Amino acid sequence: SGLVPRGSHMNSVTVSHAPYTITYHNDWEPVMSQLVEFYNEVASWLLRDETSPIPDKFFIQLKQPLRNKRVCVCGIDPYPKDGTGVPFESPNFTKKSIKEIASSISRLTGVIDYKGYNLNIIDGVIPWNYYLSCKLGETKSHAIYWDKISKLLLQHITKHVSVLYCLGKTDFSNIRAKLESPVTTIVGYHPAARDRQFEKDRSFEIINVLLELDNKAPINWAQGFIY
Amino acid sequence: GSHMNSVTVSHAPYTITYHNDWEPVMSQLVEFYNEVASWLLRDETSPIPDKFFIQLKQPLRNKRVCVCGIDPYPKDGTGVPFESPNFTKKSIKEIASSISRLTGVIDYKGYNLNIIDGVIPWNYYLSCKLGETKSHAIYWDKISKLLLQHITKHVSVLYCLGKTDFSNIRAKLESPVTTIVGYHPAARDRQFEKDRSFEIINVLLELDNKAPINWAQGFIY
Repeated sequence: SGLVPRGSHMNSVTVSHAPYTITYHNDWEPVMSQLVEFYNEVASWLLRDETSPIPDKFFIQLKQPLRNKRVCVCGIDPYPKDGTGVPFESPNFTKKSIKEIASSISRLTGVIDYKGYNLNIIDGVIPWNYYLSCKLGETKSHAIYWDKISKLLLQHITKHVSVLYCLGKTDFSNIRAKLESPVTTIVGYHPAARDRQFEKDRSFEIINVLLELDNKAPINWAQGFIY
Repeated sequence: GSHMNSVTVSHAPYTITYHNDWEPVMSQLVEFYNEVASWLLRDETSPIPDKFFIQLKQPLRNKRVCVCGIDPYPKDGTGVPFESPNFTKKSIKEIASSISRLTGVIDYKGYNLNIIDGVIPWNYYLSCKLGETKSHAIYWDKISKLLLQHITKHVSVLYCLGKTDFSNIRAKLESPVTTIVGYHPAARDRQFEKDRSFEIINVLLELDNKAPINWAQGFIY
């Protein structure tokens, strides 16, 4: 209020294929020249098929600052269909993962009435997709293309966040992301997994415990609720 | 989709590669260019014919501001509007100075409007006879209207540099769009209006609920 936005923290790079221009918050600058090289190597293979999300939305999460992030909530790749470029986001609130996440937070907070939930509007949380695209309707089908980019980006995230929360024990097998320093990590169940309500609920609960051990402020998960 | 297409024309450069966002005007452009090309290629041009249309390789879907000068540099035009690889041309140095004064960037070696997210720099006429500004208005006439009309369907703000340069252009758009006609970058003693004309583009974008331009993305260090 009073200051006119001028995007002073937003940089951009050119790449050889769609989306041709990647814009990104300054906090990502240390990895972008490597990302450009990797993406130019592989973009041809990626763009052959219809993807979730569309190529113009591959990189929009890089607009998010990292210096104000203390939790990363990470799934393996986008929704097989209707990915928006924002991890876990479902505008019409139909995808099973974000509905299950909302139910968990509802049980943890006591919030009963809501119409949606979005991990991307929570102070201190960056929601993340390890792989930034999938072939339309086929989960993890673009693992081989994103491989080195995914390691690069996750490694950069874990230099900023205090807690990394991975969703899907099977999904995150063998990713080999070489982190530079060990970071507090929880590998929990997939949000759409069956019969593990208690452990899904409790996985979110422990994150704030872990943050306080690190002398970091808790997450207010209720900020994600859409009314 | 988002990819490159191609069309053939009867004269040099014989083939025009373009981003698919331009597809709706390409058959009309071919017809128009074949009509005029012979008269056009008689003279040495800026840029060379192989670079007439390379700016059509830009997407429009990710563009919200068009910065538009009337035609290419009298000499050394690259096909990228305003671009000067050795940073010698007056207009881009003046633009760079404005942006330097707006943003506070002190040290830089160059500036390019073509590397800024959301900006498509543009030349109304895509060529001039070598050494003579506006020499090819007659040839580009209908094409220039066709392309600018198409650009303003995508961008939210159109910024034309040169009040006299753009007098009687008559390019008449299908639907009005937010436009600003400022002074030529090399104009004398109008630093405050030149600096301010860039500043208010972000104000206008905010009104349209569009993301601001970071003009500092143009600097080359």
